[PDB]
Amino acid sequence: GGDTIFGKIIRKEIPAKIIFEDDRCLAFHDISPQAPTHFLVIPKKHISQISVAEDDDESLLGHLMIVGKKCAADLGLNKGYRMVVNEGSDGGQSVYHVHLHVLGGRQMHWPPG
Amino acid sequence: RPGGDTIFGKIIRKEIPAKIIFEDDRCLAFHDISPQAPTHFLVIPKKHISQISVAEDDDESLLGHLMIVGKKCAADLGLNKGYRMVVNEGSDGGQSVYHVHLHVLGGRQMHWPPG
Ligand SMILES: Nc1ncnc2c1ncn2[C@@H]1O[C@H](COP(=O)(O)O)[C@@H](O)[C@H]1O
Repeated sequence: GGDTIFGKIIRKEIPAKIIFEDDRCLAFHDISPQAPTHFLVIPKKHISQISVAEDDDESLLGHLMIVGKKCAADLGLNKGYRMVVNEGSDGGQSVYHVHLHVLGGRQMHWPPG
Repeated sequence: RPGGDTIFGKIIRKEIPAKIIFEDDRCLAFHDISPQAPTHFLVIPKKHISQISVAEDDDESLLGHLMIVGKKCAADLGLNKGYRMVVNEGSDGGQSVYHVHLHVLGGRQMHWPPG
């Protein structure tokens, strides 16, 4: 699970509002939401950042997106949404555990930050 | 047609020009014509999928491949300080081209919220 706050969430050591879980990922609402709906999908495998993801992780990363789109549908995001992965300082990555943001429930703007 | 009817299908089939960064049997990476950061490119599947909301379960590996190719291209382009990957879905996402694609933006500080 790794040595970050997302590791603690995966291990159930600290609370989060969990939307979905399977054997390889977890989806939960962001504690600092930037839209009326704002959740994260994260792998249980501790990949610190997308830049170090291995080729073998390919389908796992895609799994985050499929889970993300399924959760968005369940949460009634029928007008759309934005998915985001942040890498490093320029990317504004807040936690060094790969996470896919899903934001919706309002018009998302351009540029995306 | 392989690649679909959108402008991105035409790019895939070399019918309209693009500044291509990477190409394989599954995907294509090329620079965005309206960049929102000093470096701003797209990674798209060669298979037409209109939007992420209609992607099939068995599209998992392909979607992941877009991300892996995205991060490799970013490294090759020297985005060592980081970058942001984005998918715009539907009206609230601001989607304008209905062929699934991953934006990769870098070369400046990205801000929060992401739009
Ligand atoms: N012919 C083209 N070549 C490269 N990028 C394009 C082209 N046409 C549109 N785009 C970009 O594709 C994106 C489509 O918007 P969206 O669907 O919200 O991602 C925008 O960033 C456009 O600038």
